[PDB]
Amino acid sequence: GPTTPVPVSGSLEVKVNDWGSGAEYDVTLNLDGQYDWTVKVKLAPGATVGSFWSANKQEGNGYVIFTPVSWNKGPTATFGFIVNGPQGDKVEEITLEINGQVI
Repeated sequence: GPTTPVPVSGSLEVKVNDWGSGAEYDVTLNLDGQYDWTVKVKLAPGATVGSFWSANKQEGNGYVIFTPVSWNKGPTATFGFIVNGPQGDKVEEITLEINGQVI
């Protein structure tokens, strides 16, 4: 992988399960308090988020963003999103950015 920055305020564990028609992308975040954690996820060449939860999903044209809903902003917030496109990989990459802080 290319040069990746290191997190310095929070934790994040992502999981993924692809079934062809779509792919799952869990994102468990761990914070020591109430921080606005926005997870940006670039989608594959023609991929788009279809199902997500525990976080507000956004769409940056080919990507998507996840933020703490009304109860997922405390010191821990786990959310997930499912993209739809080609079979195998449907998300360019998943980066974590809390109100500007990359984690």
